[PDB]
Amino acid sequence: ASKLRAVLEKLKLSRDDISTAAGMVKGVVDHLLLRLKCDSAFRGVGLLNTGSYYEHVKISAPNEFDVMFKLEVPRIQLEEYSNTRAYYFVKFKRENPLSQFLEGEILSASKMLSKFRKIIKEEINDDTDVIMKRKRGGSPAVTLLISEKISVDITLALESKSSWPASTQEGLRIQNWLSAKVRKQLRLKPFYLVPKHAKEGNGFQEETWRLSFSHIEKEILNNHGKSKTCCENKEEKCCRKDCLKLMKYLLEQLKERFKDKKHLDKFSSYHVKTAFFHVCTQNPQDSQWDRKDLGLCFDNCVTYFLQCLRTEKLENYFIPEFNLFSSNLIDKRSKEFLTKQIEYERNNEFPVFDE
Ligand SMILES: Nc1ncnc2c1ncn2[C@@H]1O[C@H](COP(=O)(O)OP(=O)(O)OP(=O)(O)O)[C@@H](O)[C@H]1O
Ligand SMILES: Cc1oncc1/C(O)=C(\C#N)C(=O)Nc1ccc(S(=O)(=O)c2ccc(Cl)cc2)cc1
Ligand SMILES: [Mg+2]
Ligand SMILES: [Mg+2]
Ligand SMILES: [Zn+2]
Repeated sequence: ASKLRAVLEKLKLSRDDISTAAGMVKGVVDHLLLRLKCDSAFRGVGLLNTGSYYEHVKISAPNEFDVMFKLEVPRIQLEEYSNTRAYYFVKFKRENPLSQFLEGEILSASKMLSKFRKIIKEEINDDTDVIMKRKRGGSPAVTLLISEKISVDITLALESKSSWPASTQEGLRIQNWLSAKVRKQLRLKPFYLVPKHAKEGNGFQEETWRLSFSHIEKEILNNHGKSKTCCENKEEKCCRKDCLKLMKYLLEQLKERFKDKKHLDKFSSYHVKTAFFHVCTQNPQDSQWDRKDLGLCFDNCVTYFLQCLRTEKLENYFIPEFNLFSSNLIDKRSKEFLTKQIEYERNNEFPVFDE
């Protein structure tokens, strides 16, 4: 109620910073797209705006933007890596502009990402000050910082207008919330592959790509009610986005405060985003997200997240057999540690949110 509302007030974005940040991002992104379009291998590149800024659930400051530099790849053939469900080798069906990145029959993610990064790096010294952050192992992101303030994650994304892979067949369980009609329309849209490599023991399988549905996530968050007029008038202001923002802030704050021994380094905002989509599936009616019930609605979000930690299971919303909380990705000790901290917070009405 009052405490949660006070937090949300604190997390609001300034209309001014949104405006200035937008222009800075546009300038940088427009430059890089222009350069990339010169290269024969990136001719068809195009922009897709994704993540929390464009979903209107960015908190505190508009200082982190996410964009896909998408590139259509006709006639694409996938081989699932190691029954991982989310990671794939990319092949082609019988002049391919991507010829140069092939290793045997296979398009190398690492080869193609490296050139992508190169060109952008090579272009970053040309009206604003932009610096490129260190490459994170196995990440799809090329991360820039503008004016020592605004981070922009750029991922290359292959775009396939084929039907989604078989691994997604039982995902996107929105039928009871957003409708069967909408699920069908959504699954007619493209899917993306980004050069995030599957973990291989201590390293990465460096030719693998991973599915991305960032475009669908954005569409859902910006058209998120059972009612088509959800959040379009003062009588239908649900608390869905408020609950996602609080879950994000809860995790951010816990990560900050536990930074001395880095217990929570393996947890990310996408974990709480995923958990939140599952709670939307469980609670499909707008009446289950009434502004008057902010407290209860947030609790529903927290207790589902707690269940996910304790069962060490958090299914990718689109790929059910991809477990974001597997031992492969996050060790048991870390999940047990966050479980305890979230329980403490829940049991004491979130002291971490006190001013
Ligand atoms: N592990 C992942 N699997 C699939 N998609 C992911 C994953 N991590 C991030 N993404 C996609 O990348 C987008 C941007 O990621 P990012 O970490 O910037 O989070 P965000 O949703 O923008 O939230 P915020 O940036 O406020 O923490 C996500 O919204 C999601 O669509
Ligand atoms: C841009 C961008 O624009 N649209 C989407 C998108 C994007 O960032 C992704 C997509 N799709 C995407 O998958 N990101 C992504 C980035 C990093 C990593 S990690 O494994 O390095 C990592 C694990 C845990 C932690 Cl705590 C921190 C890092 C995994 C995925
Ligand atoms: Mg982001
Ligand atoms: Mg990001
Ligand atoms: Zn709403």
